[PDB]
Amino acid sequence: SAVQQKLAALEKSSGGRLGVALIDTADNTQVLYRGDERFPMCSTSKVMAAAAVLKQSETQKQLLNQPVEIKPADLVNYNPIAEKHVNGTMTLAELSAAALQYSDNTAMNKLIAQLGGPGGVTAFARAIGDETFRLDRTEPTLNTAIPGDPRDTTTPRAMAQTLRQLTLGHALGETQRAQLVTWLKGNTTGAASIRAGLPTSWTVGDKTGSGDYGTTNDIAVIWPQGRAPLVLVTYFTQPQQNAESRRDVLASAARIIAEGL
Repeated sequence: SAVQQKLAALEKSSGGRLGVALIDTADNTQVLYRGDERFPMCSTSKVMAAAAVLKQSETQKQLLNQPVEIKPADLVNYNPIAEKHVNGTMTLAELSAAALQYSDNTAMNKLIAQLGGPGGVTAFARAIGDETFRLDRTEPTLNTAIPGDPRDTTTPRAMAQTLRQLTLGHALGETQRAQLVTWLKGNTTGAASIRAGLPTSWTVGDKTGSGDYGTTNDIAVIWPQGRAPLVLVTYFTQPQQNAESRRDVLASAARIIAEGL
């Protein structure tokens, strides 16, 4: 299609490797570009950790209010919110919000610990039918994004389907789904990514990710005004370990997708 030709041209112009998956929930149609290739998730993996904790809270009704200590040894490389609470506590809800809306890496590690390690996050993916997602490491080493390395990867197709189930479907309970949607809509790190390629009137909930090899990712649910929602995953990675981030590629991919709907 025109769209796949324009995404391939965008990719060629960028020098990197682009993966896109769009689900249009109007007709359940999908648009895929490198949809079954693995890409490093980087911080887009935080959505799965937060959702796994939300799933636990369906049985442990008070779990999100559980206070969790933030100690100096817990701090890693990027902790904008946790740093504000060192030698204090944050609740699991606050940690989930921080991981999602500020991409706080300490917060992610606390979520992973709550789930019993990376294997607990992966298990949740398997439990909701995602056989592709794999979380192998904690922060910050899950962002190494080494070409070919299957650790901490997923495919665009799988992540789009999982994000749909978590936000628009019923993989989570009603209150949990609504909480996740509220958290995603409040993301603070996404302005230059998918959102920048979309009409300003559309409501977007997203999670960005970035890592080495100039890896620049964003996963979003999109609510156009008067029109069924869309799920859009855009993953991008580059051949040079020290490449700079290319959020513009994600914006451009979103724009190409939006031309057509």
